[PDB]
Amino acid sequence: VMNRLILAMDLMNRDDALRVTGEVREYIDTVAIGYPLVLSEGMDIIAEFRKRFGCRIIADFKVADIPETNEKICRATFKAGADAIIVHGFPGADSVRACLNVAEEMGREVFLLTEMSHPGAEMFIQGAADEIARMGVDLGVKNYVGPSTRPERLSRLREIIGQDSFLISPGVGAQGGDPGETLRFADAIIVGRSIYLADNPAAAAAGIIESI
Amino acid sequence: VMNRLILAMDLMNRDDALRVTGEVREYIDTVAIGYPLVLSEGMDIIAEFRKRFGCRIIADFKVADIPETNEKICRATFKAGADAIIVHGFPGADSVRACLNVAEEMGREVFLLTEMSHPGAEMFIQGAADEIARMGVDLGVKNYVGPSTRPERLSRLREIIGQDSFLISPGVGAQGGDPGETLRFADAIIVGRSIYLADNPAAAAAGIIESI
Ligand SMILES: O=c1cnn([C@@H]2O[C@H](COP(=O)(O)O)[C@@H](O)[C@H]2O)c(=O)[nH]1
Ligand SMILES: O=c1cnn([C@@H]2O[C@H](COP(=O)(O)O)[C@@H](O)[C@H]2O)c(=O)[nH]1
Repeated sequence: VMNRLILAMDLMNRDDALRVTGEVREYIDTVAIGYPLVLSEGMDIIAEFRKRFGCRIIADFKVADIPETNEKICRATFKAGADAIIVHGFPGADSVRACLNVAEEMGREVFLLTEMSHPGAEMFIQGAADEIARMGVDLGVKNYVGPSTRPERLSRLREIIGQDSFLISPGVGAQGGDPGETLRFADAIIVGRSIYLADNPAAAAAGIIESI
Repeated sequence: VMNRLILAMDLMNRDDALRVTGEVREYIDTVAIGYPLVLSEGMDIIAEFRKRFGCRIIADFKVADIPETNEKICRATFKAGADAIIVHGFPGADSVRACLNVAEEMGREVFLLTEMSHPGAEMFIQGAADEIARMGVDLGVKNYVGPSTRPERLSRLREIIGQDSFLISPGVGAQGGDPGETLRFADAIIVGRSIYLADNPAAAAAGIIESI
Protein backbone atom coordinates (compact mmCIF):
# COMPACT_ATOMS: atom_id res chain seq x y z
CA VAL A 1 0.00 0.00 0.00
CA MET A 2 1.11 3.60 -0.47
CA ASN A 3 3.78 4.51 2.07
CA ARG A 4 3.02 1.20 3.81
CA LEU A 5 0.41 3.12 5.80
CA ILE A 6 -3.28 2.25 6.15
CA LEU A 7 -5.65 4.69 7.83
CA ALA A 8 -8.11 3.19 10.34
CA MET A 9 -11.09 5.51 9.96
CA ASP A 10 -13.00 5.05 13.21
CA LEU A 11 -14.63 8.47 13.47
CA MET A 12 -18.39 8.11 13.80
CA ASN A 13 -19.82 10.83 11.68
CA ARG A 14 -19.61 11.16 7.94
CA ASP A 15 -18.52 14.78 7.78
CA ASP A 16 -15.51 14.35 10.05
CA ALA A 17 -14.58 11.00 8.46
CA LEU A 18 -14.68 12.48 4.96
CA ARG A 19 -12.69 15.52 6.03
CA VAL A 20 -9.84 13.63 7.66
CA THR A 21 -9.64 10.99 4.92
CA GLY A 22 -9.49 13.70 2.26
CA GLU A 23 -6.76 15.53 4.16
CA VAL A 24 -4.49 12.51 4.25
CA ARG A 25 -5.24 10.98 0.86
CA GLU A 26 -1.97 12.16 -0.66
CA TYR A 27 -0.15 9.90 1.82
CA ILE A 28 -2.47 6.91 1.98
CA ASP A 29 -4.37 4.92 -0.66
CA THR A 30 -5.85 2.23 1.60
CA VAL A 31 -8.42 2.79 4.37
CA ALA A 32 -9.73 0.36 6.97
CA ILE A 33 -13.40 1.10 7.74
CA GLY A 34 -14.95 -0.63 10.72
CA TYR A 35 -18.17 -0.86 12.59
CA PRO A 36 -17.87 2.49 14.46
CA LEU A 37 -18.33 4.31 11.13
CA VAL A 38 -20.52 1.77 9.36
CA LEU A 39 -23.02 1.36 12.21
CA SER A 40 -23.27 5.13 12.51
CA GLU A 41 -23.52 6.11 8.84
CA GLY A 42 -24.49 2.96 6.96
CA MET A 43 -22.74 0.54 4.61
CA ASP A 44 -23.16 2.99 1.72
CA ILE A 45 -20.21 4.89 3.23
CA ILE A 46 -17.85 2.25 1.80
CA ALA A 47 -18.77 2.95 -1.82
CA GLU A 48 -18.75 6.68 -1.11
CA PHE A 49 -15.17 6.50 0.17
CA ARG A 50 -13.99 4.28 -2.65
CA LYS A 51 -15.36 6.67 -5.25
CA ARG A 52 -14.51 9.99 -3.59
CA PHE A 53 -10.94 9.04 -2.64
CA GLY A 54 -10.14 6.24 -5.09
CA CYS A 55 -8.76 4.19 -2.22
CA ARG A 56 -8.89 0.49 -1.47
CA ILE A 57 -11.17 -0.31 1.45
CA ILE A 58 -10.56 -3.03 4.01
CA ALA A 59 -13.70 -3.78 6.07
CA ASP A 60 -12.32 -4.31 9.59
CA PHE A 61 -15.30 -6.29 10.75
CA LYS A 62 -13.54 -8.96 12.85
CA VAL A 63 -15.96 -11.55 11.49
CA ALA A 64 -16.46 -14.09 14.24
CA ASP A 65 -19.63 -16.09 13.70
CA ILE A 66 -20.65 -19.57 12.56
CA PRO A 67 -19.97 -20.49 8.91
CA GLU A 68 -23.45 -19.74 7.61
CA THR A 69 -23.59 -16.28 9.15
CA ASN A 70 -20.01 -15.48 8.17
CA GLU A 71 -20.95 -16.17 4.54
CA LYS A 72 -23.83 -13.67 4.76
CA ILE A 73 -21.69 -11.00 6.41
CA CYS A 74 -19.00 -11.38 3.76
CA ARG A 75 -21.52 -11.25 0.92
CA ALA A 76 -23.13 -8.08 2.26
CA THR A 77 -19.72 -6.50 2.81
CA PHE A 78 -18.39 -7.21 -0.67
CA LYS A 79 -21.73 -6.13 -2.20
CA ALA A 80 -21.10 -2.79 -0.45
CA GLY A 81 -17.81 -2.49 -2.31
CA ALA A 82 -15.16 -3.54 0.19
CA ASP A 83 -11.96 -4.90 -1.35
CA ALA A 84 -11.15 -7.10 1.63
CA ILE A 85 -12.53 -8.15 4.98
CA ILE A 86 -10.80 -8.94 8.29
CA VAL A 87 -11.89 -12.22 9.84
CA HIS A 88 -11.11 -13.67 13.27
CA GLY A 89 -9.46 -17.05 13.26
CA PHE A 90 -10.31 -18.09 16.82
CA PRO A 91 -13.81 -19.37 15.87
CA GLY A 92 -12.09 -22.08 13.79
CA ALA A 93 -11.39 -23.34 10.30
CA ASP A 94 -14.92 -23.80 9.06
CA SER A 95 -15.74 -20.20 9.91
CA VAL A 96 -12.67 -18.94 8.06
CA ARG A 97 -13.32 -21.21 5.06
CA ALA A 98 -16.84 -19.77 4.74
CA CYS A 99 -15.27 -16.32 4.32
CA LEU A 100 -12.66 -17.58 1.88
CA ASN A 101 -15.40 -19.19 -0.22
CA VAL A 102 -17.34 -15.95 -0.57
CA ALA A 103 -14.16 -13.96 -1.34
CA GLU A 104 -13.36 -16.49 -4.08
CA GLU A 105 -16.86 -16.15 -5.53
CA MET A 106 -16.70 -12.36 -5.52
CA GLY A 107 -13.09 -11.78 -6.47
CA ARG A 108 -12.06 -10.29 -3.15
CA GLU A 109 -9.73 -10.96 -0.25
CA VAL A 110 -9.78 -12.19 3.32
CA PHE A 111 -7.31 -11.03 6.00
CA LEU A 112 -6.96 -13.41 8.97
CA LEU A 113 -6.60 -11.77 12.37
CA THR A 114 -4.27 -13.99 14.41
CA GLU A 115 -3.26 -12.14 17.59
CA MET A 116 -4.73 -8.85 18.76
CA SER A 117 -2.86 -5.79 19.99
CA HIS A 118 -4.62 -4.89 23.24
CA PRO A 119 -3.70 -6.13 26.74
CA GLY A 120 -6.62 -8.55 26.97
CA ALA A 121 -5.31 -10.45 23.97
CA GLU A 122 -2.85 -12.14 26.34
CA MET A 123 -5.63 -13.99 28.14
CA PHE A 124 -6.82 -16.35 25.43
CA ILE A 125 -5.83 -15.22 21.96
CA GLN A 126 -2.06 -15.16 22.36
CA GLY A 127 -1.93 -18.78 23.43
CA ALA A 128 -3.83 -19.88 20.30
CA ALA A 129 -2.25 -17.41 17.87
CA ASP A 130 0.50 -19.58 16.46
CA GLU A 131 -2.01 -22.35 15.75
CA ILE A 132 -4.48 -19.86 14.28
CA ALA A 133 -1.72 -18.67 11.93
CA ARG A 134 -0.79 -22.24 10.97
CA MET A 135 -4.49 -22.94 10.33
CA GLY A 136 -4.52 -19.94 7.99
CA VAL A 137 -1.51 -21.28 6.13
CA ASP A 138 -3.24 -24.68 5.81
CA LEU A 139 -6.38 -23.01 4.41
CA GLY A 140 -4.45 -21.02 1.86
CA VAL A 141 -4.87 -17.62 3.54
CA LYS A 142 -2.39 -15.11 2.13
CA ASN A 143 -3.22 -11.96 4.13
CA TYR A 144 -2.83 -11.64 7.88
CA VAL A 145 -3.18 -9.18 10.76
CA GLY A 146 -0.82 -9.20 13.76
CA PRO A 147 0.06 -6.87 16.71
CA SER A 148 2.29 -3.80 16.56
CA THR A 149 2.40 -3.79 20.36
CA ARG A 150 4.29 -7.13 20.48
CA PRO A 151 7.01 -7.20 17.82
CA GLU A 152 8.37 -10.53 19.08
CA ARG A 153 4.91 -12.01 18.40
CA LEU A 154 4.75 -10.23 15.02
CA SER A 155 8.14 -11.83 14.23
CA ARG A 156 6.86 -15.29 15.19
CA LEU A 157 3.75 -14.71 13.03
CA ARG A 158 5.89 -13.67 10.05
CA GLU A 159 7.93 -16.83 10.64
CA ILE A 160 4.82 -19.01 10.33
CA ILE A 161 3.22 -17.30 7.34
CA GLY A 162 6.40 -16.85 5.35
CA GLN A 163 7.82 -13.89 3.43
CA ASP A 164 5.32 -14.22 0.57
CA SER A 165 2.24 -13.59 2.74
CA PHE A 166 0.98 -10.01 3.26
CA LEU A 167 0.88 -8.88 6.91
CA ILE A 168 -0.67 -5.70 8.23
CA SER A 169 -0.45 -4.47 11.78
CA PRO A 170 -2.55 -2.23 14.08
CA GLY A 171 -1.63 -0.88 17.50
CA VAL A 172 0.74 1.83 16.22
CA GLY A 173 0.82 5.11 18.05
CA ALA A 174 -2.03 5.34 20.48
CA GLN A 175 -1.64 1.75 21.71
CA GLY A 176 2.13 2.10 21.95
CA GLY A 177 3.42 0.36 18.84
CA ASP A 178 6.30 1.89 16.87
CA PRO A 179 6.02 2.36 13.07
CA GLY A 180 9.59 1.44 12.21
CA GLU A 181 9.90 -1.55 14.46
CA THR A 182 6.56 -2.90 13.25
CA LEU A 183 7.59 -2.57 9.61
CA ARG A 184 10.59 -4.81 10.25
CA PHE A 185 7.98 -7.62 10.12
CA ALA A 186 4.74 -6.26 8.72
CA ASP A 187 4.25 -5.05 5.16
CA ALA A 188 2.03 -2.17 6.30
CA ILE A 189 0.89 -0.53 9.51
CA ILE A 190 -2.65 0.45 10.42
CA VAL A 191 -2.94 3.81 12.21
CA GLY A 192 -6.13 5.34 13.56
CA ARG A 193 -6.16 7.85 16.41
CA SER A 194 -2.59 9.11 15.97
CA ILE A 195 -3.83 10.47 12.66
CA TYR A 196 -7.56 11.10 12.98
CA LEU A 197 -7.49 12.75 16.40
CA ALA A 198 -4.43 14.88 15.52
CA ASP A 199 -4.83 18.64 15.25
CA ASN A 200 -3.33 18.25 11.76
CA PRO A 201 -3.99 14.72 10.42
CA ALA A 202 -1.92 15.35 7.27
CA ALA A 203 1.06 16.49 9.36
CA ALA A 204 0.67 13.43 11.59
CA ALA A 205 0.61 11.09 8.57
CA ALA A 206 3.59 12.86 7.03
CA GLY A 207 5.49 12.54 10.30
CA ILE A 208 4.87 8.82 10.53
CA ILE A 209 6.01 8.37 6.95
CA GLU A 210 9.17 10.40 7.55
CA SER A 211 10.00 8.37 10.67
CA ILE A 212 10.11 5.25 8.48
CA VAL B 1 -6.83 7.85 -11.42
CA MET B 2 -3.15 8.56 -10.85
CA ASN B 3 -1.90 11.17 -13.31
CA ARG B 4 -5.23 10.80 -15.13
CA LEU B 5 -3.56 8.04 -17.14
CA ILE B 6 -4.80 4.47 -17.59
CA LEU B 7 -2.59 1.89 -19.27
CA ALA B 8 -4.29 -0.34 -21.87
CA MET B 9 -2.32 -3.56 -21.51
CA ASP B 10 -2.90 -5.35 -24.81
CA LEU B 11 0.33 -7.32 -25.03
CA MET B 12 -0.42 -11.02 -25.45
CA ASN B 13 2.09 -12.78 -23.31
CA ARG B 14 2.36 -12.68 -19.57
CA ASP B 15 6.07 -11.98 -19.31
CA ASP B 16 6.01 -8.89 -21.52
CA ALA B 17 2.74 -7.65 -19.97
CA LEU B 18 4.12 -7.97 -16.45
CA ARG B 19 7.39 -6.30 -17.42
CA VAL B 20 5.84 -3.23 -19.02
CA THR B 21 3.18 -2.81 -16.33
CA GLY B 22 5.83 -3.00 -13.61
CA GLU B 23 7.98 -0.44 -15.42
CA VAL B 24 5.22 2.14 -15.52
CA ARG B 25 3.55 1.49 -12.17
CA GLU B 26 5.04 4.59 -10.56
CA TYR B 27 3.04 6.68 -13.05
CA ILE B 28 -0.18 4.70 -13.32
CA ASP B 29 -2.41 2.97 -10.75
CA THR B 30 -5.20 1.84 -13.10
CA VAL B 31 -4.86 -0.73 -15.91
CA ALA B 32 -7.35 -1.72 -18.59
CA ILE B 33 -6.99 -5.43 -19.43
CA GLY B 34 -8.81 -6.73 -22.47
CA TYR B 35 -9.33 -9.87 -24.42
CA PRO B 36 -5.94 -9.89 -26.21
CA LEU B 37 -4.25 -10.61 -22.86
CA VAL B 38 -7.04 -12.55 -21.19
CA LEU B 39 -7.66 -14.93 -24.10
CA SER B 40 -3.92 -15.58 -24.33
CA GLU B 41 -3.06 -16.00 -20.65
CA GLY B 42 -6.34 -16.67 -18.85
CA MET B 43 -8.61 -14.72 -16.51
CA ASP B 44 -6.28 -15.45 -13.59
CA ILE B 45 -4.04 -12.70 -14.99
CA ILE B 46 -6.45 -10.09 -13.56
CA ALA B 47 -5.93 -11.16 -9.96
CA GLU B 48 -2.21 -11.52 -10.59
CA PHE B 49 -1.98 -7.92 -11.79
CA ARG B 50 -4.12 -6.56 -8.99
CA LYS B 51 -1.94 -8.24 -6.38
CA ARG B 52 1.48 -7.70 -7.95
CA PHE B 53 0.93 -4.04 -8.84
CA GLY B 54 -1.82 -3.00 -6.43
CA CYS B 55 -3.65 -1.34 -9.31
CA ARG B 56 -7.32 -1.07 -10.13
CA ILE B 57 -8.30 -3.18 -13.12
CA ILE B 58 -10.88 -2.24 -15.71
CA ALA B 59 -11.91 -5.24 -17.86
CA ASP B 60 -12.21 -3.74 -21.35
CA PHE B 61 -14.47 -6.48 -22.63
CA LYS B 62 -16.89 -4.40 -24.74
CA VAL B 63 -19.75 -6.56 -23.48
CA ALA B 64 -22.28 -6.72 -26.30
CA ASP B 65 -24.61 -9.68 -25.86
CA ILE B 66 -28.21 -10.34 -24.81
CA PRO B 67 -29.12 -9.63 -21.17
CA GLU B 68 -28.77 -13.20 -19.93
CA THR B 69 -25.32 -13.68 -21.41
CA ASN B 70 -24.17 -10.23 -20.33
CA GLU B 71 -25.04 -11.16 -16.74
CA LYS B 72 -22.85 -14.29 -16.97
CA ILE B 73 -19.93 -12.41 -18.52
CA CYS B 74 -20.08 -9.75 -15.82
CA ARG B 75 -20.28 -12.32 -13.03
CA ALA B 76 -17.27 -14.23 -14.34
CA THR B 77 -15.33 -11.00 -14.79
CA PHE B 78 -15.97 -9.67 -11.29
CA LYS B 79 -15.28 -13.13 -9.82
CA ALA B 80 -11.86 -12.83 -11.48
CA GLY B 81 -11.25 -9.63 -9.55
CA ALA B 82 -11.96 -6.84 -12.01
CA ASP B 83 -13.00 -3.54 -10.43
CA ALA B 84 -15.04 -2.44 -13.44
CA ILE B 85 -16.15 -3.64 -16.83
CA ILE B 86 -16.68 -1.76 -20.12
CA VAL B 87 -20.02 -2.47 -21.75
CA HIS B 88 -21.31 -1.47 -25.20
CA GLY B 89 -24.49 0.53 -25.21
CA PHE B 90 -25.54 -0.13 -28.82
CA PRO B 91 -27.21 -3.49 -27.96
CA GLY B 92 -29.76 -1.53 -25.91
CA ALA B 93 -31.01 -0.77 -22.42
CA ASP B 94 -31.88 -4.26 -21.27
CA SER B 95 -28.37 -5.44 -22.07
CA VAL B 96 -26.83 -2.56 -20.12
CA ARG B 97 -29.22 -3.03 -17.19
CA ALA B 98 -28.17 -6.68 -16.91
CA CYS B 99 -24.58 -5.50 -16.39
CA LEU B 100 -25.61 -2.82 -13.92
CA ASN B 101 -27.55 -5.41 -11.91
CA VAL B 102 -24.54 -7.69 -11.54
CA ALA B 103 -22.24 -4.76 -10.67
CA GLU B 104 -24.73 -3.75 -7.96
CA GLU B 105 -24.80 -7.29 -6.58
CA MET B 106 -21.01 -7.54 -6.51
CA GLY B 107 -20.07 -4.03 -5.47
CA ARG B 108 -18.41 -3.10 -8.73
CA GLU B 109 -18.77 -0.65 -11.60
CA VAL B 110 -19.92 -0.50 -15.19
CA PHE B 111 -18.44 1.89 -17.80
CA LEU B 112 -20.70 2.54 -20.80
CA LEU B 113 -18.96 2.79 -24.15
CA THR B 114 -20.87 5.39 -26.19
CA GLU B 115 -18.86 6.26 -29.31
CA MET B 116 -15.72 4.47 -30.44
CA SER B 117 -12.45 6.03 -31.58
CA HIS B 118 -11.68 4.24 -34.85
CA PRO B 119 -12.73 5.36 -38.35
CA GLY B 120 -15.43 2.72 -38.69
CA ALA B 121 -17.26 4.17 -35.70
CA GLU B 122 -18.62 6.83 -38.05
CA MET B 123 -20.71 4.30 -39.94
CA PHE B 124 -23.25 3.32 -37.31
CA ILE B 125 -22.10 4.12 -33.80
CA GLN B 126 -21.62 7.87 -34.11
CA GLY B 127 -25.19 8.40 -35.24
CA ALA B 128 -26.55 6.57 -32.19
CA ALA B 129 -23.98 7.83 -29.67
CA ASP B 130 -25.87 10.77 -28.24
CA GLU B 131 -28.92 8.55 -27.65
CA ILE B 132 -26.74 5.80 -26.18
CA ALA B 133 -25.31 8.37 -23.74
CA ARG B 134 -28.78 9.66 -22.84
CA MET B 135 -29.88 6.05 -22.29
CA GLY B 136 -26.96 5.65 -19.89
CA VAL B 137 -28.01 8.74 -17.99
CA ASP B 138 -31.58 7.38 -17.78
CA LEU B 139 -30.28 4.05 -16.42
CA GLY B 140 -28.15 5.71 -13.79
CA VAL B 141 -24.78 4.96 -15.41
CA LYS B 142 -22.06 7.13 -13.90
CA ASN B 143 -18.97 6.01 -15.85
CA TYR B 144 -18.53 6.44 -19.59
CA VAL B 145 -16.05 5.88 -22.42
CA GLY B 146 -15.76 8.29 -25.37
CA PRO B 147 -13.28 8.98 -28.25
CA SER B 148 -10.00 10.87 -27.99
CA THR B 149 -9.90 11.05 -31.79
CA ARG B 150 -13.01 13.28 -31.94
CA PRO B 151 -12.85 15.94 -29.22
CA GLU B 152 -15.99 17.68 -30.51
CA ARG B 153 -17.84 14.38 -29.94
CA LEU B 154 -16.17 13.97 -26.53
CA SER B 155 -17.41 17.49 -25.69
CA ARG B 156 -20.97 16.60 -26.75
CA LEU B 157 -20.77 13.41 -24.64
CA ARG B 158 -19.57 15.36 -21.60
CA GLU B 159 -22.48 17.74 -22.21
CA ILE B 160 -24.99 14.88 -22.02
CA ILE B 161 -23.52 13.05 -19.03
CA GLY B 162 -22.78 16.12 -16.95
CA GLN B 163 -19.73 17.18 -14.95
CA ASP B 164 -20.39 14.67 -12.15
CA SER B 165 -20.04 11.59 -14.38
CA PHE B 166 -16.61 9.96 -14.85
CA LEU B 167 -15.41 9.81 -18.48
CA ILE B 168 -12.38 7.96 -19.77
CA SER B 169 -11.07 8.11 -23.29
CA PRO B 170 -9.00 5.83 -25.59
CA GLY B 171 -7.49 6.67 -28.96
CA VAL B 172 -4.58 8.72 -27.57
CA GLY B 173 -1.26 8.48 -29.34
CA ALA B 174 -1.29 5.67 -31.83
CA GLN B 175 -4.78 6.47 -33.12
CA GLY B 176 -4.03 10.19 -33.27
CA GLY B 177 -5.69 11.59 -30.17
CA ASP B 178 -3.91 14.25 -28.11
CA PRO B 179 -3.56 13.85 -24.30
CA GLY B 180 -4.11 17.47 -23.38
CA GLU B 181 -7.00 18.15 -25.69
CA THR B 182 -8.72 14.95 -24.58
CA LEU B 183 -8.37 15.86 -20.90
CA ARG B 184 -10.26 19.09 -21.53
CA PHE B 185 -13.34 16.80 -21.51
CA ALA B 186 -12.36 13.41 -20.15
CA ASP B 187 -11.28 12.72 -16.58
CA ALA B 188 -8.64 10.22 -17.71
CA ILE B 189 -7.05 8.99 -20.92
CA ILE B 190 -6.43 5.38 -21.88
CA VAL B 191 -3.09 4.77 -23.61
CA GLY B 192 -1.87 1.46 -25.00
CA ARG B 193 0.68 1.22 -27.80
CA SER B 194 2.30 4.62 -27.25
CA ILE B 195 3.45 3.18 -23.95
CA TYR B 196 3.69 -0.59 -24.34
CA LEU B 197 5.41 -0.63 -27.72
CA ALA B 198 7.83 2.17 -26.73
CA ASP B 199 11.53 1.36 -26.40
CA ASN B 200 11.22 2.83 -22.88
CA PRO B 201 7.61 2.53 -21.63
CA ALA B 202 8.39 4.45 -18.42
CA ALA B 203 9.88 7.33 -20.42
CA ALA B 204 6.85 7.31 -22.72
CA ALA B 205 4.45 7.45 -19.75
CA ALA B 206 6.49 10.19 -18.11
CA GLY B 207 6.45 12.18 -21.34
CA ILE B 208 2.69 11.96 -21.66
CA ILE B 209 2.29 13.07 -18.06
CA GLU B 210 4.65 16.01 -18.55
CA SER B 211 2.79 17.11 -21.69
CA ILE B 212 -0.34 17.51 -19.57
O1 LIG C 1 -5.57 -6.40 17.22
C1 LIG C 1 -6.17 -5.47 16.74
C2 LIG C 1 -7.09 -5.54 15.67
N1 LIG C 1 -7.67 -4.45 15.21
N2 LIG C 1 -7.42 -3.21 15.73
C3 LIG C 1 -8.09 -2.07 15.13
O2 LIG C 1 -7.17 -1.26 14.46
C4 LIG C 1 -7.46 0.12 14.69
C5 LIG C 1 -6.32 0.73 15.47
O3 LIG C 1 -6.69 2.08 15.81
P1 LIG C 1 -5.74 3.01 16.69
O4 LIG C 1 -4.48 3.40 15.78
O5 LIG C 1 -6.56 4.25 16.91
O6 LIG C 1 -5.35 2.40 18.02
C6 LIG C 1 -8.85 0.16 15.24
O7 LIG C 1 -9.83 0.24 14.20
C7 LIG C 1 -8.96 -1.17 15.97
O8 LIG C 1 -10.30 -1.64 16.07
C8 LIG C 1 -6.53 -3.03 16.79
O9 LIG C 1 -6.32 -1.95 17.23
N3 LIG C 1 -5.94 -4.19 17.24
O1 LIG D 1 -13.41 3.34 -28.87
C1 LIG D 1 -12.56 2.64 -28.39
C2 LIG D 1 -12.74 1.71 -27.34
N1 LIG D 1 -11.74 1.01 -26.88
N2 LIG D 1 -10.46 1.13 -27.37
C3 LIG D 1 -9.42 0.33 -26.76
O2 LIG D 1 -8.52 1.15 -26.05
C4 LIG D 1 -7.18 0.72 -26.26
C5 LIG D 1 -6.43 1.80 -27.00
O3 LIG D 1 -5.13 1.30 -27.32
P1 LIG D 1 -4.08 2.16 -28.17
O4 LIG D 1 -3.58 3.35 -27.22
O5 LIG D 1 -2.93 1.22 -28.38
O6 LIG D 1 -4.62 2.63 -29.49
C6 LIG D 1 -7.27 -0.66 -26.84
O7 LIG D 1 -7.32 -1.67 -25.82
C7 LIG D 1 -8.59 -0.61 -27.60
O8 LIG D 1 -9.20 -1.89 -27.74
C8 LIG D 1 -10.17 2.01 -28.40
O9 LIG D 1 -9.06 2.12 -28.81
N3 LIG D 1 -11.25 2.73 -28.86
